[PDB]
Amino acid sequence: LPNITILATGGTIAGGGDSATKSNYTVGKVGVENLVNAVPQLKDIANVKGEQVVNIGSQDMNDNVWLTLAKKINTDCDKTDGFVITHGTDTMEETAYFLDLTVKCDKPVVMVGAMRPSTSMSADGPFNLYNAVVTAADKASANRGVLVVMNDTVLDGRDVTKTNTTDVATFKSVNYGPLGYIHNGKIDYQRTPARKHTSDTPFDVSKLNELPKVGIVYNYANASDLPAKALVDAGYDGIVSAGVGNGNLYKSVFDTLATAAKTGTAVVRSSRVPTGATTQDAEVDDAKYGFVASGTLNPQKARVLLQLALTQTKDPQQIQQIFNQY
Amino acid sequence: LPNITILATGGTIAANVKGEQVVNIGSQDMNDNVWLTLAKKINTDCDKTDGFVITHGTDTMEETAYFLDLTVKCDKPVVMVGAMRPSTSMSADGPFNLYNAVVTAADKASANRGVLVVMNDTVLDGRDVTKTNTTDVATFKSVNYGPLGYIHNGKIDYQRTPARKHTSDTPFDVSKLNELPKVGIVYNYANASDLPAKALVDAGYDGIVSAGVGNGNLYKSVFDTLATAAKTGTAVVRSSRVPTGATTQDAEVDDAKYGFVASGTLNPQKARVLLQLALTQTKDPQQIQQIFNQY
Amino acid sequence: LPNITILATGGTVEVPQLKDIANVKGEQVVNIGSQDMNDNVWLTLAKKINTDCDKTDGFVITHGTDTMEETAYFLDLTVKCDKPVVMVGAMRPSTSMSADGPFNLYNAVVTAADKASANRGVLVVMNDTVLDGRDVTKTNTTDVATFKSVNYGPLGYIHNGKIDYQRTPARKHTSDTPFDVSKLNELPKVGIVYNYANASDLPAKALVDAGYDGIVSAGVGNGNLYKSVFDTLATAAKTGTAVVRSSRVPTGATTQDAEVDDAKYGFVASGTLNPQKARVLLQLALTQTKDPQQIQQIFNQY
Amino acid sequence: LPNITILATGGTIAGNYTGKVGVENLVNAVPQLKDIANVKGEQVVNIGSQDMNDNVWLTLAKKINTDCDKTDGFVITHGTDTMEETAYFLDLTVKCDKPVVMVGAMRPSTSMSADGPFNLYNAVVTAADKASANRGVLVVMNDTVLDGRDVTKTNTTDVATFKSVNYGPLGYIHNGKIDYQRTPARKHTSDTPFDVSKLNELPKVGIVYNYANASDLPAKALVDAGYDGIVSAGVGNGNLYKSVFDTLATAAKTGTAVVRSSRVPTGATTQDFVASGTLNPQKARVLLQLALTQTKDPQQIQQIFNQY
Ligand SMILES: N[C@@H](CC(=O)O)C(=O)O
Ligand SMILES: N[C@@H](CC(=O)O)C(=O)O
Ligand SMILES: N[C@@H](CC(=O)O)C(=O)O
Ligand SMILES: N[C@@H](CC(=O)O)C(=O)O
Repeated sequence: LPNITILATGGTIAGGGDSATKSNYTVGKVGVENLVNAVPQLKDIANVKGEQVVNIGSQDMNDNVWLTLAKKINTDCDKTDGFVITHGTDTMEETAYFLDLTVKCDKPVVMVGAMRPSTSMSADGPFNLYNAVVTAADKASANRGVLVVMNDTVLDGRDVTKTNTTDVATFKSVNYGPLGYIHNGKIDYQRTPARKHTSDTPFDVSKLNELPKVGIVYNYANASDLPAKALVDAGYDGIVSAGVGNGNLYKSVFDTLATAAKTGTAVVRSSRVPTGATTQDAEVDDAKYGFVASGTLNPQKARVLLQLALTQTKDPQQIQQIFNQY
Repeated sequence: LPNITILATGGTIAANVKGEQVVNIGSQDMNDNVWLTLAKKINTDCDKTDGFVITHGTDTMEETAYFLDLTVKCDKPVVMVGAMRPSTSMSADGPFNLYNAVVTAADKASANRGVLVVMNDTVLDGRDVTKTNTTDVATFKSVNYGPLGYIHNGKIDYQRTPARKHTSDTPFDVSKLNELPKVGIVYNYANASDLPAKALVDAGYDGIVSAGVGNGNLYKSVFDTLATAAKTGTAVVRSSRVPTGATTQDAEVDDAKYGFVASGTLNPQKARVLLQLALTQTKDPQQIQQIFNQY
Repeated sequence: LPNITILATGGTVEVPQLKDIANVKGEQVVNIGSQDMNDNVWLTLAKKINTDCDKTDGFVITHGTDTMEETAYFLDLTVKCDKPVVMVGAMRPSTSMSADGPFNLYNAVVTAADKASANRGVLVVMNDTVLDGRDVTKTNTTDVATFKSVNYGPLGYIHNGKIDYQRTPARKHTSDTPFDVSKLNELPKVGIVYNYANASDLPAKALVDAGYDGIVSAGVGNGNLYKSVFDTLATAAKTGTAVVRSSRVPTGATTQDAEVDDAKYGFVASGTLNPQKARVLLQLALTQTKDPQQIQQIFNQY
Repeated sequence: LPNITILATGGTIAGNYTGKVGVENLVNAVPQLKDIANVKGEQVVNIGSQDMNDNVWLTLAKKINTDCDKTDGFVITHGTDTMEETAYFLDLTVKCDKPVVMVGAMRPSTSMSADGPFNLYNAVVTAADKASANRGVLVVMNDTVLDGRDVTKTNTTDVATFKSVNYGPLGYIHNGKIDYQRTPARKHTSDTPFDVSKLNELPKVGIVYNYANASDLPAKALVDAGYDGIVSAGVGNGNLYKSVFDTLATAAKTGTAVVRSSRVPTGATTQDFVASGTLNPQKARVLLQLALTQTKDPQQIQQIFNQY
């Protein structure tokens, strides 16, 4: 059997309530050891060994935890045969994509969480973790980048997103679909991501204790320019617009961001719309203003890529060029 | 034949049918004054026609549709439509959508269902319909409860109607209003700044909607700031950037301690519409929370 | 607490938390896997619910998942009880890791005990969602979230034991239907034939040779038929056999006024009813009429 | 400009309404095609794809394999009803790795907002994109490139009906440009063991449906015809009504190859009789038919269903 290291960070998989019944619960309490215990079967498939990195609800996830995860994995890659990262569901699409862009290990790295608390009746965490270890222990999972395993499905870290607020089936790769499905502990992979991931990115976070400041602004009718101005007034390195439709902006937000782009702030057009690309060649002429189109990357994921891109280059043409490749 | 009025407002998209251009703006520039003008326009001319089709941009159609769904006091069908392909394109989708929207607006069965959106052969309710894809002609979906009806060969097979209140069942009248209360929206994500929330609070907004993570959750910075703002009188509604499902009560956030309002299935931009309207009546979060339980 | 009866039939009789929301009574009606469901269990279930309706406040039926969407629609059309009737099952074994059965059964009782669930027809409760008996269908082969109402959506979502209902089925059900199974020991014989390239007409013709009352076609696209199958079903309709055009395609209506001249042959267009669901309405249709027009009206109204 | 050959079989793209417009009428109605490809057009048949059959399939395989060297890519206009079957058949039998794109239309050409013209335009864009080669046989519909194996018709009327419901599309078309981000892993085209080049027949494979109370007469009818194979459209995870299973067990015992598939639109029929995997019944038929051209062993047929 392979050695699988479980790096715990918290989440509802690590949450507990007051009842098998009430929905009231608190995230990120139970330790990694109690999680492993709940799934004795793992020892049929892998020698697991858990490490508690943090124990938070991932609505409080941040750069420090990310850099800690990437470095730990990069450092211990030849000490283990693969990784499972227990994580909360809310920002798991952010961390999966961050690790997808920064981990230089091509051993399987697999994230997992739970939408029902461990104390819940019919809790989903035990079986999810079991299938995460299955995925991590499977040689065929290697070299497909960072993975998210939820609801019997292997999803790539770039395109996986949280689709529903409460459904156990919430995670879906809404643009290009999953990579493979898990049935009775076996995966039939029929796909792999074509965009560059893990060991093929230029991003090196070994010597990095902080990432460039990137904020997100939302677009809607009558939208105030005050959030955009605040991120400018503070001098963020980059700003991601959660636009309307195909990455469009409300007029006052556009004005603030068009000025900021001239004065060096990286500006990325993404979209609040849950699927489909923010393309070039539509209603916004990006080259004219020095904006970047985020492609299929939703706003929280475009932020991850823009942050990493700002450690390599200011140049809008180069940043766009990164968004066309990662 | 019935009389149907087409009120044009903009968009890629550009019975006895009568046509009128009220405004012409890309819907990404939609704003309070157009909404006020548009609701006033429809309430004034309701008696003069049998139904309205409103041609509109797709980017914020789900926002206008819900605003009208809450402010129109006319029970006659009001049917919004747009188009994802330019009208000069091969296989332009606008012509058939407008046709189907007039059919919907003329059908006696469409009445009393509130403001509707007709796209890609489907009749969708103003409350649940949202834009799910940035470019697909099939983008508009009612992602939580599904469509009201399907249209084939000019006939409608209606099998659903909204239980939440709309149109003439709402108390919201904007007839003598020239402004709406200021409501902004802030995004949550890992390591998020509270600067957006701080700026709107410092500007003394009437309300802030939180595009939360998962089941309406907030980054600790943003959540400290909004809890502080909620106690200082700023209305705060927890919504979710997650495209489907409700922000509920009784999950991780104890709303009653903080004075927060759970948005339910209303996404952030739709939650903003209802908050705005609720702030013309009450400002107590507990009275606002029932508002969000009925509309 | 409401009095709630649990009728077991099998699936994947005597979950402690059930006692906090209803006084639960059980009896084992039958004991089959639902891939083997049949007319006799449907008649039994319907007569059972109609006789005991006044002895209880509502019903929960445990059922296998494979044909739950068929029994739900049949009960939807034959149960004359307006009180809540809720079907539930599980996609993972009860001994499974993260078994879904316990929380599904809990939420079903929550639904059967909610007075707001009455007058909405027969209901399917799976994966925190309340689904109408007509539109609900199994969409994935293994997913716990398999059951969806794929044309018109759910009636409500269940959270923290509370149901926020926002919809109710417009089509007729329960006490608004003419179908009465109380007098019948058997149902008209209706079979289903599949369409695909180079499709054989042997399966349809075998049904005609056995003298079936009706035949449902799972057609291609908008109810279309391979040439030999349509020759075969044209011949059946000529001899008086009812023919309903449905579709193998998983969502959308089989419409009239399309590629097939239904009134010429006497065919019926199934609307959004998928093949196995159209068989239900046609069997019940045939207890009331054999006229193709009357049957089209029924597929339009229920 | 690339040389693109269009092979017309009919369908609503060429067809309440009645395949009757010619290939050259479809090509001539999209003059924009002249600015992306030199279009060459041939009429294989002109039928509704509800009437698609083995003969047309054998002819299309043979035409593409024979003329592969003479053009740069192929677009096959086709009815939408069985386009998902023809595409998988070609996916498994054409030995040409140049782009092969199938396309149809859900609205008649005279309909307003008719989807045909832009679909065809996008089909030719895709067939001219050299990046489309080595991806297998493709279906291009509603701005989306879909692998021939997973694509299926999901709605009876929707212009957006075609979807790769288990693993998703290969690419999206925006302003005449494809961003490919996936390719199929299961083997296809020149990587398959099947040669139909000298066949005028295919083995006989039928499909029987499962439901409550289900009659065994359709399966028996196919056992009585001596079919080479039967695909079961089972309930849930490939399960069978009792009486149908009894007859298929009889068929299997006497040499008929039996594949379990599912009437359920998404997800695999698992092992744990041949298990169909994510292949729906009409796709299972295609592969089973081809498998019976080289073996009758159930066990060797399963290996085939695990590779293609
Ligand atoms: N706090 C949320 C989100 C998270 O932990 O990521 C949960 O319970 O899952
Ligand atoms: N983006 C423009 C045009 C369109 O998408 O319809 C608008 O919303 O008005
Ligand atoms: N075995 C599955 C399917 C069935 O029994 O029909 C269940 O019990 O739910
Ligand atoms: N009956 C037609 C339907 C279509 O083309 O849309 C066909 O498949 O040929």
